[PDB]
Amino acid sequence: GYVPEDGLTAQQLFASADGLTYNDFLILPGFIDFIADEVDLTSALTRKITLKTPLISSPMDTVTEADMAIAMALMGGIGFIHHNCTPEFQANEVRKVKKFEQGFITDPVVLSPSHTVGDVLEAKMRHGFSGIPITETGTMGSKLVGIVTSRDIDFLAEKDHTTLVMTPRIELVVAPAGVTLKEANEILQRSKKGKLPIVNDCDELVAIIARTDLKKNRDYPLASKDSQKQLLCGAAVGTREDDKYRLDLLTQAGVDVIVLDSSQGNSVYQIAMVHYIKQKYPHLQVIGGNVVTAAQAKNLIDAGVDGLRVGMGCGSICITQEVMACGRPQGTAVYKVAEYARRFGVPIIADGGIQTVGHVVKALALGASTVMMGSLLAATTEAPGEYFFSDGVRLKKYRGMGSLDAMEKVKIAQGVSGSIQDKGSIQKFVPYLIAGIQHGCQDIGARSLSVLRSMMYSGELKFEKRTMSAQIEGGVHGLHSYTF
Amino acid sequence: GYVPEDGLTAQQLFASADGLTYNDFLILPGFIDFIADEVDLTSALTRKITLKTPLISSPMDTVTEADMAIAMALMGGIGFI
Ligand SMILES: NC(=O)c1ccc[n+]([C@@H]2O[C@H](COP(=O)([O-])OP(=O)(O)OC[C@H]3O[C@@H](n4cnc5c(N)ncnc54)[C@H](O)[C@@H]3O)[C@@H](O)[C@H]2O)c1
Ligand SMILES: Nc1ncnc2c1ncn2[C@@H]1O[C@H](COP(=O)(O)OP(=O)(O)OP(=O)(O)O)[C@@H](O)[C@H]1O
Ligand SMILES: Nc1ncnc2c1ncn2[C@@H]1O[C@H](COP(=O)(O)OP(=O)(O)OP(=O)(O)O)[C@@H](O)[C@H]1O
Ligand SMILES: O=c1[nH]cnc2c1ncn2[C@@H]1O[C@H](COP(=O)(O)O)[C@@H](O)[C@H]1O
Repeated sequence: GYVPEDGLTAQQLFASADGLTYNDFLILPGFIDFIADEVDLTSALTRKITLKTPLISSPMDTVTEADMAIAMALMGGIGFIHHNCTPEFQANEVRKVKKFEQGFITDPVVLSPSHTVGDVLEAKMRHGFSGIPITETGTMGSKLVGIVTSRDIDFLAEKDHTTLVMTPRIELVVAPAGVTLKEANEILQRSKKGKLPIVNDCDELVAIIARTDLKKNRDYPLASKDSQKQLLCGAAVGTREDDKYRLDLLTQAGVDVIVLDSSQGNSVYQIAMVHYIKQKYPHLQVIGGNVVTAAQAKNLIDAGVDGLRVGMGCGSICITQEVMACGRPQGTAVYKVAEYARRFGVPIIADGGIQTVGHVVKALALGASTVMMGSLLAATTEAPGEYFFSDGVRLKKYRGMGSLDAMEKVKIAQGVSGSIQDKGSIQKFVPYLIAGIQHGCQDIGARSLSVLRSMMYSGELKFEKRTMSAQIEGGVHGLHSYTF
Repeated sequence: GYVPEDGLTAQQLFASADGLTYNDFLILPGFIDFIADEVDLTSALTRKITLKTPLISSPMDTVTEADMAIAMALMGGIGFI
C-alpha cells in the first residue's frame, strides 16, 4: 500500500496563487497496466449530453459551419455553428447537420422536363457534377420521371439547347423507401450505374446515393448521434432580444444544445437569457460562459445552465487582457471553475489556448470534461472560407469574433485576424489528437478520462512546476539543425 | 450573500514583496449589471480640482504646450504646460 510521496497534488500546485498556465507544470508518470488503445475518452458535454471524445470546434466564423460540425460529430465530438451570420443562414447550417446521413446525398440538385440542357451545364460549372434527377415539379418529394447525366449530354453540340437526354423511370434502378448501405452496395454493384435514386411507395423521389460517395464509405463507430440516429449539432446565440427569434429558428432546425456566447458570461443579460431558454424550451441544453472564476460560475449555475465554457483572454487571436486588463491564466481558471462546478454535477469546457496534445491532456487532467479548439481545427478542409498562397505556402484566414474584420460586417478591438497554415482534414487529424490523448493517459496511468479526474481530485495524480529553464529543456535544445 | 472566494485581494497581491508592474497581474471579472456607457469617469486631480476624465498630458517639451492643454481640457482631462 505504500506509495512514496513525490510531487504536488493539484490542490497544492494551485495553492501558491501564481498565474499558472499549461506550460508551467507537468504531470508526473504513474503505473502502466493497460495498452494505450484501451483508454476510454467518453466525456460529458452537459448534464444530459455525453460524447465519445472530448473535442469541440469553436463557434467562430473561420472554424464552424455544417461541414466542420458533421466532421466533428462523425469523429466522436461535436461542433457549435457560429452566429456571425443571419438567423436563417445559421438555422440552414444546423438543418444540414441534423438531416445529414452517410453515403446519401444532402440537398440534391433536381430539374424538370421543361428545363433546358443548358441548366445541366450551368449547375455543373457552379457545383461540379451533372448526375441530376428529373421530377415533375423540379423540386423534391415529387414524382421521379427520369435521370440526366454527362453521358446523356456529352455529344450535344453548342447548337442544341433542347428541353429535357432524360433516361425515363421505366429504365431506372431505384431503392423503394429507405435502405441500409448494404442493400445500396449490392444494387450499385449489380447495376454498374453512377446514381441510385430512392423513392416513396407513391413514386416521389426522396433521396439519392452517388456511387462515388458510396465507394468512399468507412466506419464511424464514435458517430455522436441523437436518439433518432441523426448527428448531434450545437449552435451559438447572443444575449440581446434579437436572439430570441434566432433561438426559435435553431429550435425548429432541431439543435441539440445552445452555447450562449459572450466574453464575460456573468451578466444580467445572460442570466435573463438562460431563464428565458429554460422556461420556453425546457428540452434544450444550455452552456453559459465564458467564466474564469467560481463566483461567475455560481451565478450561472443558479441560473440553471447545463455546462460552462471557461476561458478569458487565453485564445490565440485574443487581446482582451491587453485592452481591459481582465482575465485569468488558463490552467488556474480551468482548475478553479471545474472544482466549483463539480459540486453541482456540471461539466465545464476548457476553451482557448490549446496548441498541442499535451495541452489537451493537461486541461483534461485539471478537471475539464471537454476541450474547445479554434486555431487547432482552423485551416482544415472542413473549416469555412477558401485557401490562398503567401510566401510559397497554403494558408487559411483565422480571426477573433471581436476583431474589426469580424464585427464591421468607438468600437474596441478585442481580437485579431491572421493566417494559419493548412492542416489537411479533420477526418485525418482528429485521429492524431485521439491517439496522442490516449498515449498521454497511458503514461499518466489512467484507463479513462473519468478515472484521470478521479485521480486528480483524490491526490493520486501528482504534478510538478517548471521554471523557465525547465520549459527550455523540455523543448528541443543543443542541435545544429532539426526536422519538424 | 455567499460569493465564493477566488483570487487575491490587492493587499494579498502586494504582500509577497515582489516588484510587480502592470504586466504582472490581471484583474478578475465581476458581475455586470449596467452598460459600458453608464460608467462614470469623474476623477480628483487635487484636494479641490475634479476632472470628468482621469487623463493628463505630461509636462514634457515634446508633449504639452497650449494646443495640447486645450485639447486635453476639452476632451475631459487637463494638461500641464
Ligand atoms: N475569450 C473570450 O472570452 C472572449 C473575449 C472577447 C470576445 N469574445 C468573443 O467575441 C464575440 C462577441 O462577444 P463580446 O465579447 O462582445 O460580448 P457580448 O457580445 O456578449 O457583449 C458586448 C457588449 O454588449 C453588452 N450586452 C450584451 N447583451 C446585452 C443586452 N441584452 N443588453 C445590453 N447590453 C448587452 C455587454 O455587456 C457588452 O458590453 C463572441 O463570439 C465572444 O465569444 C470572447
Ligand atoms: N444531383 C446531385 N445533387 C447534389 N449533389 C450531387 C448530385 N449528383 C452528384 N452530386 C455529388 O457530387 C459529387 C461527385 O458525384 P459524381 O461522381 O457522381 O458526379 P457526377 O454526377 O457523375 O458528375 P460528373 O459527371 O461531373 O462526374 C458527390 O459528392 C455527389 O454526391
Ligand atoms: N440509376 C440509374 N438507373 C438507370 N440508368 C441510370 C442510372 N443512373 C444513371 N443512369 C444512366 O446511365 C448512363 C451513365 O450514367 P452514369 O451516372 O452512370 O455515368 P456518367 O456520370 O454519366 O458518366 P461518367 O461516370 O463516365 O462520367 C446515362 O445514360 C444515365 O442516364
Ligand atoms: O475576438 C476575439 N477575442 C477574444 N477571444 C475570442 C475572440 N474570438 C474568439 N475568441 C475565443 O477564442 C477561443 C478559441 O481560441 P483558440 O483555440 O486559441 O484559437 C474561442 O472559443 C473564444 O472563446
